Parts: sequence; structure tokens; C-alpha cells
Amino acid sequence: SGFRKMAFPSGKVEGCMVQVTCGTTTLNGLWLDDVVYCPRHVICTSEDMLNPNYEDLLIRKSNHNFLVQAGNVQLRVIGHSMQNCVLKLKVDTANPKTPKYKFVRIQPGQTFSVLACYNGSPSGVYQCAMRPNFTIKGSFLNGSCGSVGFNIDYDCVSFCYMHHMELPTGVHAGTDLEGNFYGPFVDRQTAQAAGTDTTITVNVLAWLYAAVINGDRWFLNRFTTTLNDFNLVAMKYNYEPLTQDHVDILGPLSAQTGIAVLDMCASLKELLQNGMNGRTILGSALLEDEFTPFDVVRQCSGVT
Amino acid sequence: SGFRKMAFPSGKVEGCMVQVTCGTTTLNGLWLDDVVYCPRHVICTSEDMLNPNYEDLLIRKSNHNFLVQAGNVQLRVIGHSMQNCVLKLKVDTANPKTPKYKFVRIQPGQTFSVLACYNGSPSGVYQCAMRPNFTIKGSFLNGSCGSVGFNIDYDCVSFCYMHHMELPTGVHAGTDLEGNFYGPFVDRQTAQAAGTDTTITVNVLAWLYAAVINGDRWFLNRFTTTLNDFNLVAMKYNYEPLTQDHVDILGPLSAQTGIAVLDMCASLKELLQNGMNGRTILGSALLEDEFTPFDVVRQCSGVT
Ligand SMILES: CN1CC[C@@H](C(=O)Nc2cncc3ccccc23)c2cc(Cl)ccc21
Ligand SMILES: CN1CC[C@@H](C(=O)Nc2cncc3ccccc23)c2cc(Cl)ccc21
Repeated sequence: SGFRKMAFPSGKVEGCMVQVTCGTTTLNGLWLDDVVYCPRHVICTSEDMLNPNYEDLLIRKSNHNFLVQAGNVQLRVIGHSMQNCVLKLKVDTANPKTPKYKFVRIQPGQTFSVLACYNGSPSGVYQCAMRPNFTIKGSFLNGSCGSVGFNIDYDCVSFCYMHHMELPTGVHAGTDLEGNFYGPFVDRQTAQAAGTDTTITVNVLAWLYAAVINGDRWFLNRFTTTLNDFNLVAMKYNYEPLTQDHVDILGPLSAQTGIAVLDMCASLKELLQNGMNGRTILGSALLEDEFTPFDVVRQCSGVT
Repeated sequence: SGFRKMAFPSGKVEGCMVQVTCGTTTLNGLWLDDVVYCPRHVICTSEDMLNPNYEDLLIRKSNHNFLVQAGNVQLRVIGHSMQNCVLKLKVDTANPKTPKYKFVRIQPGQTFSVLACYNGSPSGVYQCAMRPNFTIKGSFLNGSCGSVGFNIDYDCVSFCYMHHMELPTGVHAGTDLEGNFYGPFVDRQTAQAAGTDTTITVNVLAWLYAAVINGDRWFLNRFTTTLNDFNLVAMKYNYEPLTQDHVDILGPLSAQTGIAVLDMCASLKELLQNGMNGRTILGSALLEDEFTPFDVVRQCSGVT
């Protein structure tokens, strides 16, 4: 019993974190095999971030300008290349702690753990989600760039995010491990506003199923709805539309609780229309949307 | 920017987790040096939990009845002893991954990270606090016993909690690493109700300071209060009394923001009396109390 914002154990990812320095800029890198992945803005000064031409700025850098430090020992850089917004630094030593890994590009609504790092050293681990406007609501300070987001399936770490920047509104933007940003963001100090941060409906439904499994049942009502009727109310509340794919994804939770997906939708509709009335669900006064249906099943079953 | 429920990196603690089996019971153990620490109820059957005499039940167990498995390799048990509600199993091999460590007993209001484990394998990491009624609101399932709670100061892991049981209300109870339970709980399947779960006032004030540092300032008002006036309102809302020690602990946050501690108290008093009015603070519709003043400073400064 109990439902917590739980992150994956970070050990496998801590063993990959290195410090990358280029001139006066120091950020974090991810060392997998003989390659160190880091944001390409490590080659910039603060003045370059205004209008950086990364191809031109990179010409003025050689292998020896990139200082990679793993623990307190220096790694020899024997090659460097730019792939989209990340630099790949070929080092002469393969990471002895390289776990089994994949590079995946996640969809909005999908959650992942972040190991926030400073100077190649981990400071914390927390769970977050790719927002539908392709930002992440993380907890990052200066020097956090290069910190990664990941998921684990038994012994395979799927890296999905690398942190690049904080937008003027305090929200965060970054890339997958191929250097492609999530959303329309660019690695420049320029006016970039985020779109609407809608609520991930399928995740709220999953957390409502987690609440029923953990004994919070006050919000269960006598009603049902249809996907179209539900989506009319969801649109009005800046909630993502719910599809038959989402209903299918919620099937196992529907089976665990005996509560049909559309009945849970009607319950959610009444919570949107009536409010919580000062009550809480799983120790929260608002509807949580950063737990996917897979996260609820994993947490309630004990996947290790 | 951004404020998250952040847990310490779990790597150092994952390297200590082992599986302990006694007869038909399997739980987790913490392997530090040549000692494995685990809940003493590993020697019980489900029927023994009703009225267990641990000294008598332990007589019927020898070193070879305790099966310690680290990874997929068996550890040889060369000694066993009971210390309060934990068993200490002396093994013939010292944990090669033993980090620098301390065993500390924390006070209510203090927070710690939990690495939830099943069969000696980690499943997740989350942050929680020792409630003022000495329970913890964790996320634990059957077999989670022996999972530990800890804090890290650079390279030293201070172990403070070991999970033992879930109370009938879904809340959790456990011991420090000397086997002494937090609160009045006992390791028996018996009616044990928790006391009042009051809000940790000094932690709410710390999180209100975190909100001001991260740009959420709507709740800042034109008032001030005194410790006595504030505590009259705090008592009425089931909030812990605020002491001059708490005011002192909040000093660095008071300095960072330029907002006197008693001004923040007046702001908190108005939030208690008026409510949030549908607004949020750091993405929360309720006042968060599981971030200590030290956690806010650490997260906002980037301690690694
Ligand atoms: C102007 N600037 C600053 C350095 C770096 C940046 O955003 N770093 C940071 C990341 N996350 C939180 C922060 C919190 C305070 C300070 C920096 C933070 C960056 C990166 C890009 Cl791609 C563009 C601009 C830019
Ligand atoms: C009756 N019983 C069950 C096994 C064990 C116990 O509480 N285990 C569990 C711990 N945390 C969550 C759980 C969730 C579902 C099931 C067990 C859970 C235990 C331990 C003590 Cl000290 C006393 C009684 C008792």
C-alpha cells in the first residue's frame, strides 16, 4: 500500500556520469562504451549563446580542448563529432560500468527518471514526464546540462532525455540521445515560449486506478460516459483527448479493479466539474498526471 | 528552477542489497562489511506473526537456516544474533561495495530516501519523511521488508530506517539500523493504530521558501505574526508547534529570500485560514511538508 512518485534506481546511470569541460564551460556527459555524449553548447561562451553557429564554433575546437574527467581521472579524447545538438566524444577507454542500453525517443505523456548531476557527480534522482508541449518540469540549476532521463527494463537502461536548457518560464528543454530536441526548442538564448501544458488524461486515469488499488475510493461515482462525451469535458479542462488506444492501455488496471475505463472517465469528469471539495486522492489535492498506466502496474506489482 | 521531490542517488545503497531467506520467508537484507542486517520477522511463518516469541523462535534456527544471496551468489553465514527487532547475520565475505556509512536514528520531520527492494533487488527510489506520529507514508508491497531509508553527505550513507511492516491503515512502520522501531510499533500482526499525523510546520515553511526562490510569490502577503500567535493557528490546523530552533534552522532561507521567518509564518497562517482558492504552489494544491530546510538549500544550491 501507498503510492509514491518513484524513480528507477540510479546506480546504473551514476556509473556513466562524467564531467566535460570545453574552455571555461563545464557540464555533464554520459559515458557509454568509448563515447561521451554531452550538449553541444559546451563549446560556447555565455556571449556565443545569443546567436551561436555551432559548426563554425566547433571548427576552433580540437580533441584536446574537450576535458573529460571520470571520477577524478582524465579520459583521453581521440575523436569528436557533432550529431544534431549533442557532441559525441570518442575516448580511448571504454566505460567499464557501461550497462545494457538503448537510445529511445519517447512520446509526450511518457515518464522517466532524471539523475540530476553537477560536475559529473550525481546530486539527486526524481521522476518526471515529457509534457504534451514537449517541455519537462524538472529541477535543474546551472551546470546541470548533460544530466539524463531514462527508463529501466530489468538490466537495460533506455536513455530518452539529455538536459540542455531552462526556458525563461522555468520549464526545461532537452534532446533525445541522438541530439534531437523534444518539441520546437533550439539551443540558443532566445525568446522561446512553450505551448499549452495540457493534462495527460490517460496518466490521470492510471493514477485514479492506483488510488482505488490503495483504498482511496470516495471519488468513485454511480456514472459512466462515452469517449466522445468525456472528451467534450476533457477539452474544456485542457485535458488531452482520450483515444481507444488509451482505453486499451488502461485495460489491465480496469481488470485489477473491476472498474470499466469509461466508468473511471465519468468519475474523472465529475471531479473536473465538481472539484475535490477540500478532499485528497493519494495525498494529493490535484489530479496527478505523471504516472503512466505501466508505472501504476509496475509500482503496484513490484517489478525489479 | 523547478522544485521536485528529489531522492538521493541510490547506487551506493543498491550495492548493499541482498536477499535473505529463512525457511519459507524471503525478505531483503542490507550487507555492510561482513554483516547482513534484516528484520527479525524473517524467522516467522504467517501464523507466528500473531503472537511471536522471537527469542524462542530464534532458538530453532541455526546459521545454515539463513540463506543470504548477493546477486545470484550465496553468502556463507558464520554467525547470527538478534539486536532488538533486527537480525545481524555474520557472513564470511565482507561487502566489496560497502560505502562509508553511519547508523543514525532520525527525529520526526526529518526526510530520507528509500530504495524499495524485492528479493534483494531494487525496484525504485523515492523520498519520504518520518511523520510526527512515527509512521512513514512509503510505497511498500509484500516482500519489501528490509528495504532501507538513508541520507547521503558526499560519500557517507547514513542509514536511518529499515522497513518492517504495513499497519492496517496502509501506513508504514520500521526501525533504525539498531532494531529499535520508530514510535510505539511492535513486529506483531496486532491492532496498532497510529496517532495524529500532524503537518511538519518547519518543512512547510522551507517549501514556501523554495516556492519564492522558484518564482511562485502569489501567497506572499503584507503581514507578520509572532511565534505564539502563529502557533495558536497552527494548533487549530493540526500543524506542529514552531519553536525558536525552527526559526534558527530557517535562517539561511530567510537570508536567501529577504523574507523574515515570522513574515513567512503570517503568509502560511493566511493560507491555512483562506485556503489556496484553486491556485497552486510549486505545482501542488496542498502545502508540502516533506522537504526539510536542509533539503531546500541542497536542492536549490546543487550539493553533490
Ligand atoms: C543562457 N543559457 C544559460 C546556460 C544554459 C542553460 O540553460 N543552463 C541551465 C539549465 N537548466 C537550468 C538552469 C538554471 C539556471 C541557469 C542555467 C540553467 C543554456 C543552454 C542553452 Cl541550450 C541555451 C542557453 C543557455
Ligand atoms: C502480517 N504481516 C504481513 C507480512 C509483514 C508485513 O507487514 N509486510 C509488508 C510490508 N509493507 C507492505 C506490505 C504490503 C502487503 C503485505 C505485506 C506488507 C509483517 C511484518 C510484521 Cl513486523 C508484522 C506483520 C506482518
